[PDB]
Amino acid sequence: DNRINRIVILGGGTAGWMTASYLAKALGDTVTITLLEAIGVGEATVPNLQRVFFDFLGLREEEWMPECNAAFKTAVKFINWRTPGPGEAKARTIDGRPDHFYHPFGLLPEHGQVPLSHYWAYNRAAGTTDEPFDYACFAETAAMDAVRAPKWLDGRPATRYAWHFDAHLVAEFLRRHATERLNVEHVQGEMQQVLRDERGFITALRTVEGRDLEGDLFIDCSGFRGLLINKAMEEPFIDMNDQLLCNRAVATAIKHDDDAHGVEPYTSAIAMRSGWSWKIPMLGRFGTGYVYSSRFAEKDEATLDFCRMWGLDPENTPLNQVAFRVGRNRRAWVKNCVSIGLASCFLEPLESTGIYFITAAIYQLTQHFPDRTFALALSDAFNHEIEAMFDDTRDFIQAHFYVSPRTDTPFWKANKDLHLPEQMREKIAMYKAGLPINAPVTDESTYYGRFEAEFRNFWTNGSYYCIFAGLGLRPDNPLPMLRHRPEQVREAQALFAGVKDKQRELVETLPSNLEFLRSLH
Repeated sequence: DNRINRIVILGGGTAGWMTASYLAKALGDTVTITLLEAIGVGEATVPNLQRVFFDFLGLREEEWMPECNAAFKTAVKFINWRTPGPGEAKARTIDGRPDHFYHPFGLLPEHGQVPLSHYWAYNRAAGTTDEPFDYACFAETAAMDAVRAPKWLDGRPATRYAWHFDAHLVAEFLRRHATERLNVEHVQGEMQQVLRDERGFITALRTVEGRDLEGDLFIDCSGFRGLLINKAMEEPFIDMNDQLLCNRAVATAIKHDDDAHGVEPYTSAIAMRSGWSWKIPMLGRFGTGYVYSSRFAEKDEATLDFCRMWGLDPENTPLNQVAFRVGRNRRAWVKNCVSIGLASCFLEPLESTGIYFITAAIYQLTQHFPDRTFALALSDAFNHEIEAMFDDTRDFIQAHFYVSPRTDTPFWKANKDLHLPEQMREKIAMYKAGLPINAPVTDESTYYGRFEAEFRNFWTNGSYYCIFAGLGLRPDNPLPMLRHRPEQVREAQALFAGVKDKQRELVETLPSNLEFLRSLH
């Protein structure tokens, strides 16, 4: 009888209560689960969260969204990544158009086995259109400019979407679900010491009241502190500040008159002088944070730059000042200790992958769930999947800064001097030669429906084009085979006319994001 019988989770934030909720639903009566628990600036997500996590618990969006002031996200909107200037909230003007581009969630249609992105690049090369990639290929762009909801009020779906929420209210919601419905034991207090047997395996966590929380498997959700994985288990952290220079944030939440200009159904990533600022809008308020590099901006500099952009009084404003730890553990799972969330790895939230890394770790844990013999092949496989997923998004995020044309400050210039990973250099070369990068091979509903489908190809061709083309990088030439298929090019133009029809229709019939939020809340 080598089954795990007891699980102890250290940490009672989002990662802790997502882990406890999911594991308890997954394991039921067979395992005892105990969690040891010692301003809201907003959090954004990616579309698989409902299918991977909340659907597993049986929680419909109509249930959990009103419990955490959740709102909708159709894309990340990148503002001022091509033009020089101060950290400012509204886009600058680059050659007649605002300097912004969208990174939405919808998959690009194909025609003749070629993605719509490549017909756009063909038309641009031919000089017949000047339209930006995102507005030519994505119907969602017109809906976001008109601050539309992603659904009609009665639930009729319209566009692929994810969520904005206050992460603390989500954790409180999941704590109530886990403890009242899934028989998870909540234990207040601080950890006194970590008990370890003669082979380095954790046997129990001892609270400051002298209680020993014994278990066979231990989940470290203690945040940056990494109390089990880094302190007790002594697993080293791999600092990756040599690739991503931002290491600090100053953040707050701002009350907002939604009746003036609505609630933006997207996250904004606003380029600053020494980093970038997020904007996460919800009903009645938005969360915002300047993510910056202490190697290029002083603390007061960033604080004041951040407050100046939003018109905040710096002397009379509550501000979260946090330094963060960019990288991942050498191994996410060591012996019988699994790190999840900030205790495992962290990247700046430029593409909203934080919650995704948590649900991914939790899903992969159940996919590689151990017994008390703790076969190394299980944790080795787990660690490889975590390492591959993190490094792939790390590289993706770095390309956001590397491909930006900005050189006006030392921060934006120093990004272009960093070592570009060989796999990303190859990707830029394929892109310049007109090839698709990681073209999707499944349909959209399956893509966000099967975890392992998205997990293997997390950043697809549409996403690379959103970033590269949005930042001003186009192929050296269109895909060469298209020169041999002129009838396909002529046929594919009906797809662009279809997007334009859908842009008009979505703007003219969808309700406002504000209207839906008030209906929901």
